[PDB]
Amino acid sequence: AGMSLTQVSGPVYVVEDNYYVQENSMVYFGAKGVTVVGATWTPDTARELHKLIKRVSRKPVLEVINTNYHTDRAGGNAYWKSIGAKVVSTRQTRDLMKSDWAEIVAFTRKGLPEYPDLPLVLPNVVHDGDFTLQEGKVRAFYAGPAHTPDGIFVYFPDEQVLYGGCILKEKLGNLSFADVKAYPQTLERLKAMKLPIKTVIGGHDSPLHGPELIDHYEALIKAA
Ligand SMILES: C[C@@H](O)[C@@H](C(=O)O)[C@@H]1NC(C([O-])O)=C(SC2Cn3cnc[n+]3C2)[C@@H]1C
Ligand SMILES: [Zn+2]
Repeated sequence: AGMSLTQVSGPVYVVEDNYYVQENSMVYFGAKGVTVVGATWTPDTARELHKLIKRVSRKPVLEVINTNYHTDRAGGNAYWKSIGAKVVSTRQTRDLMKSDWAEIVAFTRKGLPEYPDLPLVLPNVVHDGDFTLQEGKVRAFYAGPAHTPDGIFVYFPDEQVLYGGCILKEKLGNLSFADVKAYPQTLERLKAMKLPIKTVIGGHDSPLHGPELIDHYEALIKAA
């Protein structure tokens, strides 16, 4: 289908969003409500994800995290705000979105002319540091610049699942916004945290991998 939502471990689900360039995002089904990690490409793809969420749980969608300021992680924001969900990001992501949204939309449309000219929709919950949701079961952190200056990781300690949004994936992908020399330093900072990881979900290409996706991508970026 256009979008799928599949259980990875317990309350942790992976979204495969096949619109435009395939992007993978996360959903966490909590006791009081649902957290979406990555807003998906557009308001219409966000509505498609909501439809799948509502076949799994009746609990409200409480918040959606923009793991960077780009279209594939924040494009759905209009829809999520419209249904009362908070849109959550770091201060750095929010500030880059304000100044650079028009630029990323135009860049996205160069490769994907069919992609809509979406108006700016900013996060309404903004964090100055690392942060958690779902009583500490969803943990968002910054470990330096990589694919964009602002990209964050989201870790799910109970399930030992790491999501890196656009940072981790199978193919080199698009480096036009990246800090190529810092990229492996950020991945090494991440590895030095020694997080128990069983599963890494890539933000593009096939989602399900083990911890070695980090090493895979590190080696690719060091050759770029
Ligand atoms: C700058 C781009 O990077 C960004 C965009 O232009 O919106 C968005 N995120 C990527 C990325 O590398 O994470 C790309 S996805 C990347 C590019 N190619 C094309 N098809 C698959 N791959 C993965 C996507 C359009
Ligand atoms: Zn991306």
